[PDB]
Amino acid sequence: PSWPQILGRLTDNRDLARGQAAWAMDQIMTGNARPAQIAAFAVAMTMKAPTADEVGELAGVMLSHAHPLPADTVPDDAVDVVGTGGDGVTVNLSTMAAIVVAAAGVPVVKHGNRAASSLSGGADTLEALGVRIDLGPDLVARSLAEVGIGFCFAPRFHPSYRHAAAVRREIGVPTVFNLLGPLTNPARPRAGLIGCAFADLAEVMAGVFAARRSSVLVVHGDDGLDELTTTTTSTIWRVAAGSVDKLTFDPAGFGFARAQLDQLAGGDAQANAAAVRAVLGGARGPVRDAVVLNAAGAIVAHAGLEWLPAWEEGLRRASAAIDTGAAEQLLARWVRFGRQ
Amino acid sequence: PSWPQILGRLTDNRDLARGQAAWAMDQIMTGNARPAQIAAFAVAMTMKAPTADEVGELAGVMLSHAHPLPADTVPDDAVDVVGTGGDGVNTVNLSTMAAIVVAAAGVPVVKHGNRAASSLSGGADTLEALGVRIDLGPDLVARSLAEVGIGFCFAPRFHPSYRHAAAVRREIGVPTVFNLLGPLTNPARPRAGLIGCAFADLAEVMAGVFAARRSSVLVVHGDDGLDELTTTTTSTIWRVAAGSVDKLTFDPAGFGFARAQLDQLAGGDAQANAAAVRAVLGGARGPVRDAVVLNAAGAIVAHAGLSEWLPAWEEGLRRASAAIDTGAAEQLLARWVRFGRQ
Ligand SMILES: Cc1ccc(C(=O)O)c(Nc2c(C)cccc2S(C)(=O)=O)c1
Ligand SMILES: O=P(O)(O)OC[C@H]1O[C@H](OP(=O)(O)OP(=O)(O)O)[C@H](O)[C@@H]1O
Ligand SMILES: O=P(O)(O)OC[C@H]1O[C@H](OP(=O)(O)OP(=O)(O)O)[C@H](O)[C@@H]1O
Ligand SMILES: [Mg+2]
Ligand SMILES: [Mg+2]
Ligand SMILES: [Mg+2]
Ligand SMILES: [Mg+2]
Repeated sequence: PSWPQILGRLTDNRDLARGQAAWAMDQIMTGNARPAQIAAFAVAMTMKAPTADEVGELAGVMLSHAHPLPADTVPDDAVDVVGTGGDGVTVNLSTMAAIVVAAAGVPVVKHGNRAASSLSGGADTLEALGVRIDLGPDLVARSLAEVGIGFCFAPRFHPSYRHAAAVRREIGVPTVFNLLGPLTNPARPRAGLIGCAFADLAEVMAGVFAARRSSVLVVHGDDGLDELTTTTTSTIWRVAAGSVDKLTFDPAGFGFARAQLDQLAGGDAQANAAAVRAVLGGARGPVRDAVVLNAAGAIVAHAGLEWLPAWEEGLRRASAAIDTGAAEQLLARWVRFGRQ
Repeated sequence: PSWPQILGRLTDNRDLARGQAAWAMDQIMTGNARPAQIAAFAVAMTMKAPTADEVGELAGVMLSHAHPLPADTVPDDAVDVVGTGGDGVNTVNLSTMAAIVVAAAGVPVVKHGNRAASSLSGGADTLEALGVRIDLGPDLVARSLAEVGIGFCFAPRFHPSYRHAAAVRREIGVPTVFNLLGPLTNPARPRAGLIGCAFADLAEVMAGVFAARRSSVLVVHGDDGLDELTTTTTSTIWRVAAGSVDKLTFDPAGFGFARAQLDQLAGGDAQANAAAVRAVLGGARGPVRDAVVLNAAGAIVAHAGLSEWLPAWEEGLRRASAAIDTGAAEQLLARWVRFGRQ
């Protein structure tokens, strides 16, 4: 195996052989790959049109180098709530959804990161709320048990990935690496709500989760958002029993009104943090509807471990988690945990 | 203009706008591009399938940064003989040998060259072994061409700013659009030449660049895989003339050449390849001679195109053969070596 071999096969518009993608990623995750080599592989992989197997191999190598949590500290039915990002458009729907879902009794372990293209990101907003994001495996495990939620800071759990992260910021363009985020949660939850900004690559991610036999809903808003949108219909690749099925989704059937895309606008960590306190404070509006919708999506995924009645219960549990104030309190206990 | 803009448009598989490829190359040449950005741009440009316009812009930027030769020192009918390389076949240095023969036939040759990348010995390496001084500067290369009839432009001496792209090319290994630039960026800027291309899908692109320059060039690719006019089989020739390109297929059998085996054209290190040159110029008959005479003749046909197809090849094959048989080629090499030590 070598760089000329692998890179040459891609430029010829051919799919890689089994195991070649793994080799390339291991060279990167061990510091035996110069930036030039990293960039060439990332671009070539993207333009060739990657397969589920190829992307699956990349994520597998990252997890094998990642810091794991202590044995038997992660529940069997833990869920993730995270997106690829890079939609170009907003408030932190995934982070807000995560708090609600956790408060509803579903164990959540988020694997997030700072912003890359947006004015603010998930981890950035959590830091602005006083949450300690840079905790080690032992403490993340304690947090999950004592609070009901844990946050895995990618740079701390994937320290060997820093070389690849540097190259990404230099080339600046979206690549296959932009898909690896949701696919490399070090806690390894078996369920989650996974957003994808790239419509022509969502089916691929769904394939990767299908191989792991996970219960996941890969979602893409017809308006382009990497979330379950309320401004129009959405596409959903439901993953269950290792089987993917493509379906169109419309929340208007449940009773959600249509919203404009500007009504879901956001800003910096300070402004987005305020949007979190507002929604968790019980404020109604288009932002709330987006959070409840996504939170329900994560609960439907959790249940996958009927279709319509699952959404009804999901929407019901999500709303109640907010209105009782359980979501607001859970956040407070999350902060106090870090200070102790 | 920015890297995200350019790289984004290429990954979406769209052709660039005017000046974008040019902006990209200038950033690389001025040392303002990160190695990762250089690699991303090279690979993206290749997989999209580049156009004659785009490849043309890159070569234009390189030539603008290159060291020029003095004014009115290069004949208007000077020719080049050089290939992309990277054919993956370790052969004797046919372009270099052919270049000497063409020069000896009375056609001024100014050769763009460099050391080997994948092979054991490149043109520059072999010339060094023969005692030829390749490290000459602009003023001295012009003298050589005038006094000897041939001059050698060593790429890194004339293209010092290309060094950033050079280091990246070696780190990634895979061939890209950058592999096409060498034959396209001869600093003497000859209006004719025989250009070898190892990549069949890109040969038509190189011909488009020369056509835009209104040059008389034969872009050649052996159907066996060589970046030369081969003797083992037919060869695909993109005939560039009058701003137009015409794809043709050349068959040496039509001119009484014998089919050879590729192993007969094999080479080795610098010391070995140097000896191979002395053999052919010495008048040794065989498959290597036939290859050199054909490529030499090809360059003469391109030269005549600056002003009939079959009749031109006939005349071309006469002058190439005669250039060796009279010993002019052997004499020109020796005088070339003496010039360096003087
Ligand atoms: C100054 C210069 C200009 C051009 C080239 C080239 O490869 O064409 C070049 N390559 C090169 C050379 C000759 C020697 C050593 C290292 C390199 S590198 C690390 O740059 O590839 C150096
Ligand atoms: O456009 P970007 O610059 O790439 O930002 C998108 C953010 O969303 C992703 O995580 P996550 O979905 O969990 O954050 P979210 O709450 O905003 O959705 C990603 O980690 C980014 O932080
Ligand atoms: O190492 P490679 O990448 O495989 O290329 C072999 C040689 O051919 C090219 O020039 P040129 O055609 O002028 O030299 P030549 O006489 O051998 O043909 C290149 O500059 C190398 O010197
Ligand atoms: Mg998200
Ligand atoms: Mg999003
Ligand atoms: Mg050659
Ligand atoms: Mg060659």
